[PDB]
Amino acid sequence: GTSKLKYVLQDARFFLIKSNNHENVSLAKAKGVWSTLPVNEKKLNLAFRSARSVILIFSVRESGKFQGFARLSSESHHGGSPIHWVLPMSAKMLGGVFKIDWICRRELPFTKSAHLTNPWNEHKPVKIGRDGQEIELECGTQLCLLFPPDESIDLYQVIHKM
Repeated sequence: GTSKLKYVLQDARFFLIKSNNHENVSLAKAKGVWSTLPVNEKKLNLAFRSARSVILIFSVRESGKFQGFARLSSESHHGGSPIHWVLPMSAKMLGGVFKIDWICRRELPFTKSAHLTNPWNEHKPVKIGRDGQEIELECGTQLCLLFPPDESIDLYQVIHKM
């Protein structure tokens, strides 16, 4: 192992990302991209400049689980290859596209994070939060450390982007 993972998470910022469907998380895992509404896009761009790592922790609404977590590798940018998201809307509602590097593509059930509370959301269980809710450093670090190890990922290349 967990040492390189701990290094990547050192002094990181963490954000809860809530997807309405599994399809969008599958696209994000395959293409290494995410897009959000402008309110969250602005917050994520500010955070990307502010911190050594910005971590998105993903949860599909109604799934009872997190589906993994990823590190922003860029600010949002427009005009790339269009992404066929399943919109709740139009592609014009979204902000830009963020490039992300997955750190863990394995699931974590909410039942396993019941002992973690988020001070930035009234110390409610970390699973509770609107899309874009920031997770305080200690809570977010412990949450990421709860996920099963993803032995398919090598954090060597992610470390070099820091």
